[PDB]
Amino acid sequence: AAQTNAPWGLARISSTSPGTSTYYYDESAGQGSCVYVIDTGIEASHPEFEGRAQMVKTYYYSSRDGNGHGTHCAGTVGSRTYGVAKKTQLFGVKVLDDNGSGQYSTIIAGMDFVASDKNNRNCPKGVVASLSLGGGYSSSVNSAAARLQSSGVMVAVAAGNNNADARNYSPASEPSVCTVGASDRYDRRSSFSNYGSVLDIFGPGTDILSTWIGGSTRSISGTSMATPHVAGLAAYLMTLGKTTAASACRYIADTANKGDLSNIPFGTVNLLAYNNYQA
Ligand SMILES: [Ca+2]
Ligand SMILES: [O]
Ligand SMILES: [O]
Ligand SMILES: [O]
Ligand SMILES: [O]
Ligand SMILES: [O]
Ligand SMILES: [Te]
Repeated sequence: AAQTNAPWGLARISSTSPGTSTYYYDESAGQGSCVYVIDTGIEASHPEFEGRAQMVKTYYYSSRDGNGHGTHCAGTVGSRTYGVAKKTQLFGVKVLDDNGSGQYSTIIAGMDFVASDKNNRNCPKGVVASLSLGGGYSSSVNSAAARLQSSGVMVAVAAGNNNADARNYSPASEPSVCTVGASDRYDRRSSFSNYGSVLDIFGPGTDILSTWIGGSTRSISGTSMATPHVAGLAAYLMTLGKTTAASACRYIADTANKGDLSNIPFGTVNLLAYNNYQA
């Protein structure tokens, strides 16, 4: 399948070169997979989600996304226009309030919620969780992310936007999950992207167009935007039967575009997420 005039990041993940504008992907499109977006919520009524999104949990007075961030990330996973995996099922877990903030205890509860809740969902092709959030190093946050991964969920987490080593942030620093840095449309490391040995992969993160609340769209930047590209890619590859939740991060690294990014510090992987789709 070909989507013309796609957002640059979608075009990038199906290309061996920067500078193109068509997204190419297998029409299976993540059907039969599930992606949990653990964030500020998802505006499931957005026409871009086509009835494939729903809220499954909140820790606050509403399950509504009163911020937009979670809706944007969900859109990059699985919206019809802005998404990588255009037929996946999207499940929202609101661990962040409408200001984008959340206690680590709530975030941990949300991760253990997903590990159990997947047993209440139909995801025959597999389960992914996208965590576009983080704070300072916490062994308990890392352990929760490790449990979620161990339970059979492909966990993708943001590296963080500190232009620093991700070793000092959580859940970025948990080795067993898929830690995602950000790149721009010219194949530069995004100015704000964290780096370091713990990164597994980069995805598009600067100037990413996606869904927003009030049935709208906008472009924003972050490792938060790179993460759902990788989560969606995992769901897509799992639907194709090419990899599994336990092995998808490694598979994505194996099959990445290699050595093509600039301003990657010595000791950080130079790997850009790539679907290797050939018509
Ligand atoms: Ca890892
Ligand atoms: O974030
Ligand atoms: O962020
Ligand atoms: O972000
Ligand atoms: O973010
Ligand atoms: O982030
Ligand atoms: Te972020």
